[PDB]
Amino acid sequence: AASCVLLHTGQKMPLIGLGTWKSEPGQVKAAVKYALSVGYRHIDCAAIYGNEPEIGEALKEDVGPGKAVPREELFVTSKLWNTKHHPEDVEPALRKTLADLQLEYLDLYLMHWPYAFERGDNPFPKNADGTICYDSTHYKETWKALEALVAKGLVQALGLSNFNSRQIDDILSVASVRPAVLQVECHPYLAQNELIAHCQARGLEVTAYSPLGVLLEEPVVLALAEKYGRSPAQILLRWQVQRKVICIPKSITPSRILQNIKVFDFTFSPEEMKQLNALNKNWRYIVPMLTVDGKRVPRDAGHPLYPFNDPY
Repeated sequence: AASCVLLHTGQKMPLIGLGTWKSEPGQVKAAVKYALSVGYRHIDCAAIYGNEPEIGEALKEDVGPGKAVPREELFVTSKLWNTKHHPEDVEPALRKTLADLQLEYLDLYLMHWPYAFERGDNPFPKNADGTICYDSTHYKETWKALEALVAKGLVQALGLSNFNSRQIDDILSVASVRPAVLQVECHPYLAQNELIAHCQARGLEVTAYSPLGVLLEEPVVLALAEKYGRSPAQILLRWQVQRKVICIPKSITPSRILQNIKVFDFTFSPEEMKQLNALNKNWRYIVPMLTVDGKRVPRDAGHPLYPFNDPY
């Protein structure tokens, strides 16, 4: 169904992929198989979603040897969690993911966040006040460890997730392996225009998460929906897709799963792209918060390697 982009690896990555972000372990498999049937060849995963094994079983039923879809035809992404930033922990964390997903290698491996959580197995090390027990590993450090992975042949490409421009450059100045993708929150309210351009200048492809960012209730998006016989969500995805931005919409409902991939047989005119382009408000929803005295406060703003303090 989807068309792809070409990564600096030489790898083709479809523009649409299934997000497993909040997929229940129980509902997930059914989702994987359906999407597989419908034309999907890209699945975005994460050890923190805590559903890899379920995903691994679904895959086990359709990919490979005498199966429906051949491994070589699927693009699988995963991510290193915060508590696994120690150079010594990188490899085993990946191997754990590979076991769970039951794969011999990953296509894209991202570093989930630039900053780390206290070294260990509990994914959310907290103090009794609900505050996070951080760690000081520098991402350049974890980065070098990730490189050993591509060399060993456990992953084909490395990526960054939630990294600012400065961050990207920092890693680049030390890298042997250039990061292929940059995964961030992107939608019409958070267009990420400076960052996409930066990524462009640097040789990174951009993958948008939370593409439907009420964004769905915008007259402009409702007009296009009516104009193209499409849903408000397909419009949002078309904008990104057309913009050459890879989207990973997460869903566990067949009807939406189908719709989500069907954004290639139509195109917006320039006045329309402008229309959508006019919605920007530097509006991020995906920010770790904390409730103190009945007020939501940014949760990791004090961390040295925190990404959202810089303008982009």
